[PDB]
Amino acid sequence: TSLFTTADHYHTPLGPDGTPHAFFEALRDEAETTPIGWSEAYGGHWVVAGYKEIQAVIQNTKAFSNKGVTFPRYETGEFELMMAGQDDPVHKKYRQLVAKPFSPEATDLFTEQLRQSTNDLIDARIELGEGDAATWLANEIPARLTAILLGLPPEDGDTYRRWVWAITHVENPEEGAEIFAELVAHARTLIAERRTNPGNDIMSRVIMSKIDGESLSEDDLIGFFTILLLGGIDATARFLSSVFWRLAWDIELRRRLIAHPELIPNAVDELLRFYGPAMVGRLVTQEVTVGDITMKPGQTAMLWFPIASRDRSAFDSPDNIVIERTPNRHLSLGHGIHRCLGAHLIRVEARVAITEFLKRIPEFSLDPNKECEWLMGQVAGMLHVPIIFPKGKRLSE
Ligand code: HEM
Repeated sequence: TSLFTTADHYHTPLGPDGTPHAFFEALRDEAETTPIGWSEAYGGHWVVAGYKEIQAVIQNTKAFSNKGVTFPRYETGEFELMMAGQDDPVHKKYRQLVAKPFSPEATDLFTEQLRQSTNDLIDARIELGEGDAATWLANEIPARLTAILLGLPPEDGDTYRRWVWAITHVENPEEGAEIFAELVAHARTLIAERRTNPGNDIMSRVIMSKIDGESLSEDDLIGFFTILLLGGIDATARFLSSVFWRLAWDIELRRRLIAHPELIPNAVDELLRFYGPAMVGRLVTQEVTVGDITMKPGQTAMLWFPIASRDRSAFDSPDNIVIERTPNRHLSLGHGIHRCLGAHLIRVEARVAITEFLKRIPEFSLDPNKECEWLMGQVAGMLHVPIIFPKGKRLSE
């Protein structure tokens, strides 16, 4: 039988370590024979697993549209996902609006603020000898930075996370769509505020932008607010969560990063290749053949980046975290026109989070009396990472 037949990104079998990795490795093995397979989940769709097959699809925008970027579609009411859910020429026009603020140069001005914030966060529990690395640190670092970027209150991470939960999971329609509406209500308030009292944040910038000389509609602005809050907060928190979990038990990886801080940027890349949370969809717009498979219009193809990132044709020793790996052309941040807008930013956030955490708490391990939990979906990673460590001292407060 085939692992593709029941492949489902929201229901990936977990191995004894609590991750979907044993399954990903088995699927990677089958993909060497069958790089694309049909899954009966979600009414029938294609699962693209080979690295070259994903390349092939992602590069063919004529036949594979981003109208199917999320599948099943994320709950955003009547709003489309800004940039992510569009094809050119529309997609390019909107992305040029936010390209500067997201340029490495524009985000790098937050680097030291990130370091300080990460250290202030660690201070909150270093004296306690225990904490859930995901909720205490991984969820907070990107949520607080994203907040500041969008001109939102850094302290309300919990309300933002609830909106994301609704958008990506919450199985009850009414629920998910009603909570997404709460995000919309808040966006509208924020937009009206910035309209009169502009700031230096990204929302203020797009609010004052124009396409074809005309100002953006409130719907377009809510669209930007949404995709940026989701991007900045979801995958980033699940990726950092998975990295803290890995460093909690992998004493070998951990000691090397402490001994060779200079290898951290490279390691972050390798860790992005191994724990990349994302899987993305494409809507088929015309008959197209990729490998042995011919897809039909209206069908959906899911790009299983985690499998391709383990393709022996593209990576030597794919199942090992080789921190000195270079070049590392993983597909965790996409490729082509939809590349992740937040690529440099997640790299800096991880670099900073890892560096300061290991500097502050070099010794720690998973809590033997509390459970870890892995969230599945289009953005997958550890949701809870209870750890313990010797009690330490705050830097401030
Ligand atoms: C671990 C962190 C992250 C991962 C693994 C990730 C992954 C991705 C992937 C796979 C794409 C391309 C989707 C496609 O091919 O259609 C993408 C798109 C996008 N990401 Fe990220 N992302 C992450 C963090 C971020 C951050 C920090 C932001 C917040 C600004 C962000 C903003 C976006 C945007 C706006 C797009 C749409 C790009 C376009 O369609 O042109 N991402 N991301």
